Amino acid sequence: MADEEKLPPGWEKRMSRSSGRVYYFNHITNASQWERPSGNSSSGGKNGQGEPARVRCSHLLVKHSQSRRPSSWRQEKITRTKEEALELINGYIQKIKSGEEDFESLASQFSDCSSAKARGDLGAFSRGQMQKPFEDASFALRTGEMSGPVFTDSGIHIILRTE
Repeated sequence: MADEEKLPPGWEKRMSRSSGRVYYFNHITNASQWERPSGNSSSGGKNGQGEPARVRCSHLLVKHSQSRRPSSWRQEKITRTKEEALELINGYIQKIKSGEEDFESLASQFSDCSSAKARGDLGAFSRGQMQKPFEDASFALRTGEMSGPVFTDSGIHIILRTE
């Protein structure tokens, strides 16, 4: 996930190494699209959307004592706790959104969840994915703002958002 495709279920992105309008592929209707996965809003592209009912609202997950198991991907040990949990995030919180750090490295060298080795926990949805209190993040900024510590039924995540 968040490594191969970058769209909802049914439509896949190929990019195609050649200009001339971007096309799409389907399956549920054996029909080839040639416009955009429209249905709820104008996601993807770049910007311009009054009713953003679907975005790449991500949420990094830094393993810690406030998780299912305080185990480091490399260190193999995480004695630290909330004392370095919310802090560890603040260390990057003011750098990634500073156009001086693409959203991926931290996930491919820290994240524990899927984002760990999937360049992204989930990515984008159509309306809802999980934790209701989690969705209350993306729709509260202007892209590339990072929601920061949202505080949910897990510990401490970060909604970077890339759409």
